[PDB]
Amino acid sequence: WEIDPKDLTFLKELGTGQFGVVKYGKWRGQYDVAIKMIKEGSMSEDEFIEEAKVMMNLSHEKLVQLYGVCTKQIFIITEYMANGCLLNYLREMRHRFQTQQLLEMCKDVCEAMEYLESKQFLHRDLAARNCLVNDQGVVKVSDFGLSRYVLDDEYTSSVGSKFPVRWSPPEVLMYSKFSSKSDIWAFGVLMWEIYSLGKMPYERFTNSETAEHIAQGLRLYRPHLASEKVYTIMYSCWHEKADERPTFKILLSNILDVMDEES
Ligand SMILES: O=C(Nc1cccc([C@@H]2CN(c3ncnc4[nH]ccc34)CCN2CCO)c1)Nc1c(F)cccc1N1CCCC1
Repeated sequence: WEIDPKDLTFLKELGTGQFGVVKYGKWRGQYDVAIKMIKEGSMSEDEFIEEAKVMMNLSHEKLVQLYGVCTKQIFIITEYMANGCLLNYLREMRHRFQTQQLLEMCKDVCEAMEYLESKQFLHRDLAARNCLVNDQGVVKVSDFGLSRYVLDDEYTSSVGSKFPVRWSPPEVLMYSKFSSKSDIWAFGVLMWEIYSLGKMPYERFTNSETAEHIAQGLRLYRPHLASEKVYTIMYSCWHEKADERPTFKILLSNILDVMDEES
């Protein structure tokens, strides 16, 4: 798990956020890595460190690979994803995506989430902004579980000003009821983000208005590029009743069937 920071060569900035700075680098002169440099005071680092052991055993081809941690200082060393943030990827209209490509990004994500669900592991913050894209156009799930160590309460509480209201089911917004089925809800919103080419969910609403809308039964409506069958899959994620929402196993079966049918 422990990486010697001396084996790292820093090369380029990839991205900055509230919790850290990610740089493109090499490990022992040769191997491409992303180095996540945690900002001092953003993170419950000693809690994270014990968690990093269960995370070092999470391994799936659609899950951004954790390589290790540098904890004698603090850095997280992960798989480098050359096409970067999925949300930015979706907004680049130059890709001129076929709907078959969009459905494949949904499947990549669903495969990752099916694996996490198999391990009773919650993402807790599934959204396009937390997916990455590799050099072969493969989507992988990133930053799964890490919100649990974020010290800023504007990010972590449901009433917080940086909480992911637009990816949260009513039982989360009302009661803080987090479950496999809040990830299923989030996944539905993600499929919407993909098929909308990276529009903000509830584009015309505030987070306050989104929460009021969701509570009354308002839903995201069908993106132009989504077929009726694709829309049926994303909408199935948004049942008012958590126990009426599919598993990730059932969602992956649904996506595969539409891939075969071509909806
Ligand atoms: O701060 C992060 N991650 C982070 C920070 C900065 C940048 C990036 C990615 C980095 N980018 C990458 N480009 C290419 N290969 C890559 N591999 C890994 C990241 C990456 C290029 C795109 N960037 C997006 C910005 O444009 C991510 N995680 C995090 C944490 F350390 C501590 C606590 C919580 C969190 N989670 C909680 C929920 C969300 C964050």
